[PDB]
Amino acid sequence: AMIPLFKVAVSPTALDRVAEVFASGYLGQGPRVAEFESALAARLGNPRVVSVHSGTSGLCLALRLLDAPEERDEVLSTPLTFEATNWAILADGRRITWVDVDPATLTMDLDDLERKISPATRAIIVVHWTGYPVDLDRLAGILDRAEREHGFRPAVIEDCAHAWGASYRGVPLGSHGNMCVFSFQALKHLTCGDGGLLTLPGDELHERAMLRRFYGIDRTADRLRGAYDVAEWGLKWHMTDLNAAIGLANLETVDEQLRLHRENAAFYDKELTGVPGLELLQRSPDREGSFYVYDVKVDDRPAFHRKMEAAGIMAGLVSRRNDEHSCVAHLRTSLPGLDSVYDRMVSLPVGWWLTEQDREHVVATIRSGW
Amino acid sequence: AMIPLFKVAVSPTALDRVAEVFASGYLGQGPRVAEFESALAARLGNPRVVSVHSGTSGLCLALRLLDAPEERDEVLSTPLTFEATNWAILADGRRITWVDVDPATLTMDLDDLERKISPATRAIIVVHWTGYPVDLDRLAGILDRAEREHGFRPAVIEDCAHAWGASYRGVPLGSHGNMCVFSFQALKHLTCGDGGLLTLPGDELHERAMLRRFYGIDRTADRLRGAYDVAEWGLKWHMTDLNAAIGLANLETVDEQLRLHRENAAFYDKELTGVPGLELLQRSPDREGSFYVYDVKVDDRPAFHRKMEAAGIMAGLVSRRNDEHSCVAHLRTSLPGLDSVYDRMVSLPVGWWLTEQDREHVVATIRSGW
Repeated sequence: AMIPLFKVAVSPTALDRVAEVFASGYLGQGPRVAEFESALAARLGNPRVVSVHSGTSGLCLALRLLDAPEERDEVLSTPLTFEATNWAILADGRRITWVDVDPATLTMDLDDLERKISPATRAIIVVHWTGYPVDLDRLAGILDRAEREHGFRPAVIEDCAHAWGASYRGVPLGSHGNMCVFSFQALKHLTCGDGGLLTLPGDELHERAMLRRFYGIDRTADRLRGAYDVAEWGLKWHMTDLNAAIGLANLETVDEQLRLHRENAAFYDKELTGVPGLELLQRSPDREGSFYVYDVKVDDRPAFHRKMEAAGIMAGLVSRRNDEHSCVAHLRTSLPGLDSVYDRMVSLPVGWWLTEQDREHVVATIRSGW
Repeated sequence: AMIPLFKVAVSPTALDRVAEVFASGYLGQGPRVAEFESALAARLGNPRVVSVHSGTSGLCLALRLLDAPEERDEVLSTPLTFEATNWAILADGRRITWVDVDPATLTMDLDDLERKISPATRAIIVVHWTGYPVDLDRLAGILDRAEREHGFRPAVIEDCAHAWGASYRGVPLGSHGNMCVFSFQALKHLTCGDGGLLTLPGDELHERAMLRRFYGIDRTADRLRGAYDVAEWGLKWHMTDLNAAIGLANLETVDEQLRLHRENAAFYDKELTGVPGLELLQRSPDREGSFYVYDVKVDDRPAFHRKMEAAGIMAGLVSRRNDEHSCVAHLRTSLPGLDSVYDRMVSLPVGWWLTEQDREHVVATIRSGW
């Protein structure tokens, strides 16, 4: 019985909701999308939420919403993320400038970020990697100083794909003044099969997002009579009712599943300290992460991997560090923080599908040495 | 109740197929996608088919696959199409050069096309508008001459969104040597809810398409150990099993529905002759269209619209001509062919949902004058 690192959480009520969509004969973007958006807005405490096709499409739309001259061609991003984060930048026609990783958190090194903001910086994408939030107040201070130095304030987009339900300093992600993109892909906490959510900090961005997620076409307009105008183009970035229905079905139990992710993480916190050759990540008590996976850093990782495999525990990387891909060989730079942890890091199963017996087995296996 | 211009065709067997996907617990791109691709390949007679998220994503992927220098920044396209065709060009970072419309067919004016091919021409997107195929052999000859003149041969991408099941000179669309993009959006002939198909004329393009439709990530690789390399980036352009299951269910009856589209069109051809103020489009016998809608051209169209509305018949435009949108005001050009028909054209319901009584009602209403 292999314990997986990721698992789909699809409610046995999803079929009932999909049946409703098929029976209605309306499969497009309609009342279920509206219902799902309303439900998400209430949970988030941000009314400005825009459902989208995927987290990836949400990131593409967020970048498209930026108003800055083309000469501002740089987007700052870390390579320790899923490729979507960074390929969205390339698809937006911009150049990636890599920011290092803080070895203590495995999220963006904000000292390195501050050093790399330049007059060419149009945006910064920050990833709440594996569900652990970035220090958003510190980030805001960095931007305050950058604005005072350069005369403009680079936009921040928060990639929240791993961080449904997370909060920082008593405020849910989505409400810290930056655009945020959540993912409802099959393996994420809340799934629509595929889907995402772009949240906006203000009305102008909200209104532009609603338009540009469907070609810039106002869907309330009389399209049969050509009585609409596309002010700004967009693509097919919206969510439809088929996927909103699945999301609605999965909302019922996502909180309990999050609670289990967090309970399991707390168990590992307690039981994996004092293991020679294993280092835990120290998480700050001023925020609440979502633990998409549970990261540790180990000595002799090849032996650790063999140990996990033999014990039927799936353990490893979420992705290859993106700066190593040959498609971006021309963008390589020195990232010593990431270098110092990349051969040590390993993600462990921590999700709702872990029985007490499962999580005990993970801990017992690790404690028997490798 | 009103006779609609478009209607969703979703089989009562779709729920059974979706239940299968949910029961498998695998919602990603997997065995149903493979099954659907195999079925489509057999129908098309082209083994090189790549399922994608939507027709729009198929067009975006096709444009990314092009090999041409940045100074070839021009894509030739007509504005008489759905906005996706042209917004894909803008999202690709290119410049649209509008091509006029042949008033006799409402598809691209190929004389105007040949005049507008230039040293900057990167590609040509041709749209089989409302289901009627473009003269692809003539197009190939134009490109032969362009290649002689410039040394490069601009690529053609065929937008087949309206033309599932269409053929030209005895050969199914998808097999004329150009990349083709089909749409399986809800209102299209064959629907997956959302989905599309990119077909390729050669193996190299096929292999690149299969990689780039999912971030450039080889899905057979060991991602847990970071044992993969992205040679060329992509986005989340693929189709997943939820939508492939719906497409599989809808394959059963799409042929009969197509037969009805064609039968209804033939009925209109026969019964709408000699109507004062109404001009039919003359279609060539060397090809077989799919009649997404049935186009005519009328005098005093505002009165014609009021007549249709009062009779409970939905009639009008599929889209506003795209060159009128303010987002492309800088690209306006004189298109006298399109100008000569744009205030006259009207699309009529012609699909499988038309009863004999419905189509007789359409004909009787039109023949009674306006």
